[PDB]
Amino acid sequence: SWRHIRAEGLDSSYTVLFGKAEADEIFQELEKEVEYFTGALARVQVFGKWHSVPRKQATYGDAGLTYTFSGLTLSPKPWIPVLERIRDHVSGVTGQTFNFVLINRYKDGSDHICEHRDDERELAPGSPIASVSFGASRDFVFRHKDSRPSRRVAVVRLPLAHGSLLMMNHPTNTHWYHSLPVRKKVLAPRVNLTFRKILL
DNA sequence: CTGTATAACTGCG
DNA sequence: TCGCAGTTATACA
Repeated sequence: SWRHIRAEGLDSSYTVLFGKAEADEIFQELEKEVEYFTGALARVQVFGKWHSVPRKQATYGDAGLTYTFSGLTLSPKPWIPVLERIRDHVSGVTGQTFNFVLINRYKDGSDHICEHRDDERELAPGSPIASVSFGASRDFVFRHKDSRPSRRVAVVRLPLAHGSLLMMNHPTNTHWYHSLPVRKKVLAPRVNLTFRKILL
């Protein structure tokens, strides 16, 4: 059972992959195993200013690949068992293959990500992005680029739950921005995995 | 009267 | 507490 998220230029799908017990166990393993970037590899350039990201970021994937956004180039660490497990299961459910994962960890509600598109050149054309979430439920927001205005297109708000999958299909990242806004009342951490296909 | 894009912040309301 | 506007210790097209 998928919840289909559809608006003008919006093709996305939402389902729960794992029940609480399995998702807790996976979350616990991710906390133990995932190594996040620090220092120089945790700073981005936006509107002429360099900033430390208000979260932690990690990349894992096939060797030779890189991911660049906002003046920050992230190189992938080799795959680890917990990530291959999540990847293989997602690939089974969707029929899609992934060679890269960007991991975002929001320690609480003050950690967030500003709105953006996954529009980078090293992303394979038309390829989906698989967004898997563990830990605290957080509100995810889809916003149309012509509404931020020429178009009065309504915003799409959606909670991403523990053990859930959000499939972001083409042309979502062409027309729609997304963000995880600050939620002050959230005190627990959240780990999000966006599986991607990267051009060699 | 008129270039677009901008993964973050501040300065508001 | 939340959300919007503007923005540029800029970079193109």
